[PDB]
Amino acid sequence: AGYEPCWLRYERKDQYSRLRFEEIVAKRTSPIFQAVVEELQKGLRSMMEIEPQVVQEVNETANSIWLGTLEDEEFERPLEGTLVHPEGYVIRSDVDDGPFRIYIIGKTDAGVLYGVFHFLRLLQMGENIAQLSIIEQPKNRLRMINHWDNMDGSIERGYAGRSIFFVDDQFVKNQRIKDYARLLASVGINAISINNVNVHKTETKLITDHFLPDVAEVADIFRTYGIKTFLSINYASPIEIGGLPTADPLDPEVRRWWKETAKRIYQYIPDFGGFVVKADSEFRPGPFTYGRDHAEGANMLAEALAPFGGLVIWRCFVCQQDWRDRTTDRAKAAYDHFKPLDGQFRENVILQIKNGPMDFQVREPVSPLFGAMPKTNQMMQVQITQEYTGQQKHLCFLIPQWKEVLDFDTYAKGKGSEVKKVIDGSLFDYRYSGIAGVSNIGSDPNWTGHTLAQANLYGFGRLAWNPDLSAEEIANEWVVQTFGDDSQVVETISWMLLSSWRIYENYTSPLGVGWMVNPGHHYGPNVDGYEYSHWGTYHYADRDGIGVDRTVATGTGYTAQYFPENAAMYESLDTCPDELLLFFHHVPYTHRLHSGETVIQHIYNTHFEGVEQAKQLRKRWEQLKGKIDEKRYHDVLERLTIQVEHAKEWRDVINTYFYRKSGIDDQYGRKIYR
Amino acid sequence: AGYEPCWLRYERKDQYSRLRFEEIVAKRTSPIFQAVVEELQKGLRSMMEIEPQVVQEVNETANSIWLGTLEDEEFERPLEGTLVHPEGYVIRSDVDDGPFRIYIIGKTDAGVLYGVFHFLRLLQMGENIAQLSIIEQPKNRLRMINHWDNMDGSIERGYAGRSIFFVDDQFVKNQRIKDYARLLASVGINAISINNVNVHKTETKLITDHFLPDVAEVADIFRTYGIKTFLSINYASPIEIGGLPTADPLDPEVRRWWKETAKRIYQYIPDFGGFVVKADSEFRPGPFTYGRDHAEGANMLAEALAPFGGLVIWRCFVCQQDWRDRTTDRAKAAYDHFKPLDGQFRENVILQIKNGPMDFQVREPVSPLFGAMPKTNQMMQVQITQEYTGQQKHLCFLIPQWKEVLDFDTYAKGKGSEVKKVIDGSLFDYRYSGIAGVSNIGSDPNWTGHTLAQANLYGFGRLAWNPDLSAEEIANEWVVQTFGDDSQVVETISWMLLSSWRIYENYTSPLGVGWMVNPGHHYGPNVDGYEYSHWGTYHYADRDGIGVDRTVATGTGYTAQYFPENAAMYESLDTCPDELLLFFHHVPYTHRLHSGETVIQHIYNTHFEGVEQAKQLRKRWEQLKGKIDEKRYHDVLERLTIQVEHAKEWRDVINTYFYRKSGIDDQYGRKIYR
Repeated sequence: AGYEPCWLRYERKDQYSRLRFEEIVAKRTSPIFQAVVEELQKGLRSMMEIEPQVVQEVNETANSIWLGTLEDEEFERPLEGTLVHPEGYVIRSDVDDGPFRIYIIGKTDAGVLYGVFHFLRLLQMGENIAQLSIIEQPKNRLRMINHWDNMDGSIERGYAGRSIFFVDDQFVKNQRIKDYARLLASVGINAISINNVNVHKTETKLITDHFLPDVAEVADIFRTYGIKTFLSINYASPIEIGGLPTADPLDPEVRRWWKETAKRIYQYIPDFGGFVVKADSEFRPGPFTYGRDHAEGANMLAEALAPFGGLVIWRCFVCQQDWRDRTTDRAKAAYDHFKPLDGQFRENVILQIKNGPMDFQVREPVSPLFGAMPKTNQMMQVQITQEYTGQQKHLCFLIPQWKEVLDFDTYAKGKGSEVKKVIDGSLFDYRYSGIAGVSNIGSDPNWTGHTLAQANLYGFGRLAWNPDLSAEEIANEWVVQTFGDDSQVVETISWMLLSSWRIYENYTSPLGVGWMVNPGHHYGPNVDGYEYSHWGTYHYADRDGIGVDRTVATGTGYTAQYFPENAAMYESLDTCPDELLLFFHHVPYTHRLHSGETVIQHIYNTHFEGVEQAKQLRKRWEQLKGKIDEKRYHDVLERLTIQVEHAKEWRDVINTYFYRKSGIDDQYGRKIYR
Repeated sequence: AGYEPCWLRYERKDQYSRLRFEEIVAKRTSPIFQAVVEELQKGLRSMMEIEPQVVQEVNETANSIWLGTLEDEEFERPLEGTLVHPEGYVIRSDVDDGPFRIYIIGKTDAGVLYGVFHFLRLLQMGENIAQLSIIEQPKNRLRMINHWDNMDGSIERGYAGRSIFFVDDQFVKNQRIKDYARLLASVGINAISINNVNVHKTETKLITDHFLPDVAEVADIFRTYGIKTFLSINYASPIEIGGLPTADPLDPEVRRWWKETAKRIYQYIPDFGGFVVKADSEFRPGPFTYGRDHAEGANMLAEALAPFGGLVIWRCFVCQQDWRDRTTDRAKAAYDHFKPLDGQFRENVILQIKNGPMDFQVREPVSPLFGAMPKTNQMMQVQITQEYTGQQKHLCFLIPQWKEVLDFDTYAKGKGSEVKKVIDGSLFDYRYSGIAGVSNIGSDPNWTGHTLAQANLYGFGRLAWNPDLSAEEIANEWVVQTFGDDSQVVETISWMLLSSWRIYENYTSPLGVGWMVNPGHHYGPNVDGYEYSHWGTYHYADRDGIGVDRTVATGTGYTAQYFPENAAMYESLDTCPDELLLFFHHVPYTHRLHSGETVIQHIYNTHFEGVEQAKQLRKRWEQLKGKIDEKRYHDVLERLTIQVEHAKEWRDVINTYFYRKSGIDDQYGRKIYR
């Protein structure tokens, strides 16, 4: 009532698109099964207006939907016999000529849950289910959502309202949490960290008896939907709440303290997922404070969780550097610090690495760490909340970008060593690995601030489940389930989603150099915003050219962190892709791109044209008036207008800055304010 | 105990610098007199180790210090007979050949208070008082201190600790307030606003019975020291706390509400000073919200205070403008909005105008409003807290700058129309006028963050009392009273104070263009920090030149706001002073200054040399080790080292930015990072 159902609308079908089912055969009664059955009942009731009775044994003459695991089957057919993944499932229509029967067979209860959501997805999409033969197994073992929620209700980099978990340094008194779990589970998400990785005072206590009871009831809900719960922890907890004099991972007492803490947590949460950790910080002691490396820091926590089966999600966070020193390169830090530690991390430690080596910029090359540590589990994080991609004011469907990252061939083991094979664990046989996304939700009625940003959460789940899914089909699924099957609506909103990222990049930072945003809140144009800061985020634009020389020949030597094939491509000025040119080379404004445009003219072109493309997004949306409910139609239109106006600011600020510096006018004579 | 006595040290004199007094003749017993006597007793006891008995009638044979007003005198001599100002006083040694008698004669009790502090000042300075003949009358009627303290304890732009007035949305349970009052009164300050001009939720209630009792006891203390209390108010109070539907100054009920509020305040504070007001704001209704002008807005409040004798301190606050439009000029706003309203303001309304038309930058030309409104009371505000002048990390004695402003001849009535004559009311016969300073104090033990910043508070008071005092004598007075009379200490610290402003300006914004600071907190270099914002603070630096064209001939026409003499000086490229060139003209980097330096080389010169000058400040201070107590010696050294390091950052960031844009190298080949 207070919020949208997002893509789980289960809109009532017309009289010609219904199914005839009299019973739902639930072979089990576990908490997950109860949630699964409830979801099926809700979907069939809302969509088909039918209320099949729930039974535990098939009625030979009734049209039924059978739910169970291989173990509950009478005749285990070949197809389901090939299932090896615990979360895998099979859906097949009985080939008999009698009653209509749909079999949703999962390897485990979780598999049945995902199978039912898949079945419900087919119904929402209006697919013919008369002769189904489906087998699905997730590619990534860990498909996680990371929350940056604080207990005071705020969300770090949250642009969709306040936390739905906390308020006034306490837990909110849980219906929305259940619906959130339903949404996550519908797209296969099986893990979640509920609190900000930057753990503050109150949040540090989430691992104590004071809050564990509340954390436990939240975990109880997520469990019913196959979701394991994680907590971000304060490495200095032994000091702050443990009464100990040090936080040193090698200190005997500190080690004991964490083991007892883990034991305590599992008493409340038997299947606790583990800890998400950002180990050094600038205001509290961390591993480096005592001269310990990342392996020593991570392994201590891993040892505390090991007896319970917990995992340590270790943030590969390596702050000030001098803008004066062009030999130092922030982009090289992650690889330089962790690559040497390969093989020294415990088996239940997973290094969390961002898609790029900097910080979720509109475009960044792939983190060199992927493919470089065959002996260390790795998990890629992407950012669903649009910190540097429009903050849900500007539309930006991130799926296309994530696919470019996932399909990037690292050539770690020769051709066919794509990032997705690295993180799904197949390339190096990782015990634990996967993908994570920083949540883009909040208390706003539409969950994500921008109605269309719901596609990024949905899309993240889809890719996490199977990176091979196309951006086109993912967008199609989301649009149809969320706005219906009207041909124009589908084609239009899909086009909007698929073109959005490129459009936003067009009027923001050029050719992969990134940044150029206002400091602090990171929203809006400010070319020199961090140009002279100690954050190592520089473009080095001067009156003659721009770009970071990251070549081995004359620059920072960052290209060498990639395997030979990619190293050479980026190293050479003539082979380096235009879209990443300024991230790898410092070139004159007159340098001609593969597109034929000079670097400076390219800047003007994409910025002027990006705004016109944004105007098109709005125009195409306006043409759908009458085919979308008034509330959502206006919610989105308001945002698109905000986008258009801001795009004009991005366009002009950037064009003027570069005109003022280069002195080179726009080839086409468009308006550049002096 | 918890804080420094600042300049009221009253250090014990040696055996050869003492005075012989047996009695203090206090002719009156008012609260002010009791404070006055206590101060004299404290000073004489600490400095002279004597404890004269306090009596009400002179003892013909006793060495005495006589305190009283003309009315208490037996033989009213000529000198004191010339006193016309209520706060004026005379100090003279009896010319008899018998007992030693010092007469401190004031026009009113306040005059006696200021006379005693003057007498105590002479003692601290070691002046010969055997034959005194002194007459003093303050030039400015209003000598005010404005606090930006918030009730949650924070201080907007406060760099010396938390508020000494508030904490946890309440008043602090008052000894420091008394000592603060003593400090203010010692330098003649007679008015104070205790809360932030930006009035928030809790602060809005300072005008209600809930807090008035506390405000009253604070006011009681200040009264004993001749200080009138003011409150900053929320123009939208009728809505927020009055339960009214509008804040419109023309609304009959709103007008009544303010009258009743004033009446209520005076019941608690009979001599309440009035309101400090910033009338429109962006989150609450103000005069402009209802289409009313500044006169209508200010006069409504003036009418509420008029029956009680209260005054309305109206902030001349005129926010977004477009950086694209070079015809619009923020510097012109104040004059354009208020000049036309001259003569429409009630007599008890005083327009508060900043020394400059922008916002307390290291250097700004004088606000054109001074001298332009002969029919409207005007008060100049200066900023003691160093928002854009080092934030008390960098040393910056602001007295020299304030004197340049006060001595600026507006030629409003021909030669001899200096700003000081405008604000002291002599030029236009203003009923109420003066000067105000934004407080630079906080809870820090040394009150001002930087020990030497105590000189800015002291210095503000001295100038407020008599703008004709030289920066040299003011610095001398402060150094001697605060650190003693050692020849080297005096000469060194004085040199440091007197050179500090120019040094800081040398490595910050060039030739009066201002800004070039980090957005938000405003500390540190960021040349383009606000270059593309909507704040109207631009330098327009490009690859060929820099500066704002404010000329009538080709620019914004700002020069015309000054009278002919100054208008012409700034209008012409060859006569415009170098120090303000970039504020008035946009010129090529190769433009040659009166100094012979090109604009670009001047930038390099002052930035490289400014850092070397900062290093000198530290060097000269280090040479005083052993002649200053260890605590204060190290407190200051720590800050000077912080200054040196930051100056290096200012130097390099600015030099690199301009090298990158101009392409012109440093004439002397000093290190500029590419």
